[PDB]
Amino acid sequence: YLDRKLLTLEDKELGNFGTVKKGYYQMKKVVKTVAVKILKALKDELLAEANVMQQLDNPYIVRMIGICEAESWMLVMEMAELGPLNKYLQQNRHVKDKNIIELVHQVSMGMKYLEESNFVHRDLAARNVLLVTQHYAKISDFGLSKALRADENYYKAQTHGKWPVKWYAPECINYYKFSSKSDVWSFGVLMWEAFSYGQKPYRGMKGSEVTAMLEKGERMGCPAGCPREMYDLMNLCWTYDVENRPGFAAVELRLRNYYYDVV
Ligand SMILES: Cc1ccc(Nc2nc(N[C@@H]3CCOC[C@@H]3N)ncc2C(N)=O)cc1
Repeated sequence: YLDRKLLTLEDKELGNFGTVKKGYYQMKKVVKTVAVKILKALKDELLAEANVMQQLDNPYIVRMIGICEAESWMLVMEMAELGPLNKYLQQNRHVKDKNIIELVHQVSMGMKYLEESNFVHRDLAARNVLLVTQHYAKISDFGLSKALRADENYYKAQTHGKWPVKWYAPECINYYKFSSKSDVWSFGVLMWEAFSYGQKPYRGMKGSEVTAMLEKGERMGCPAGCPREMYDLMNLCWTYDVENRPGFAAVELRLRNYYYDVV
């Protein structure tokens, strides 16, 4: 646990869990710049999110510093100063396609780690990818994440809150089953987002209309300027049948070979 007197918070909001604030945390002889999730049943969720983060250790996943019991419960994390990927790309339209390939490949490496560790993320979107630099992305926001049982390859949802339906695979919507393959679908949407410079997917559509469109075999179009091979990978990620859709090992390898082949 973290001592509250060693933590200082700026009061400007960076971002229903509550708010995210920037702060500084004195660690031995220095200060560390931190991002802090502040709580506005809900106590258990933050401590659950912290318990998932504590278990993960990978260069493409945000590192948690610790939790802080003070005026409210707080999850203290290493600050990713460039912020959410979607917003960055909205404000930086000059970013080159090789640079976007590099960043989504990094997300796929982090997700391959998550899949090996038998964790489902359940909220994989461009808003939950954080940029440490313009060439270094990290996955964050493990508020819906679950550690799968040793003998199971999906989490069965009981709790039916407000879901990020536009990022969810058909099996999550129709049967409430969330697997790593379900995260691969989300990853496809994240890729569409990245090459669309942070535009919202399925613009102006209700979740129910998105579900109808997908059942017809329809999918989002190729974003302007997107390499063909990356649009193709998006379509593979959006394979309707779970057994036919690739896992993250296959997805990361495809991105890795394509990225390394760029001249
Ligand atoms: C503008 C800005 C800069 C840094 C961050 N940092 C983080 N944000 C989150 N969560 C956010 C919740 C609101 O929606 C956007 C984000 N998903 N989580 C972790 C960090 C971090 N460790 O830096 C947010 C906004």
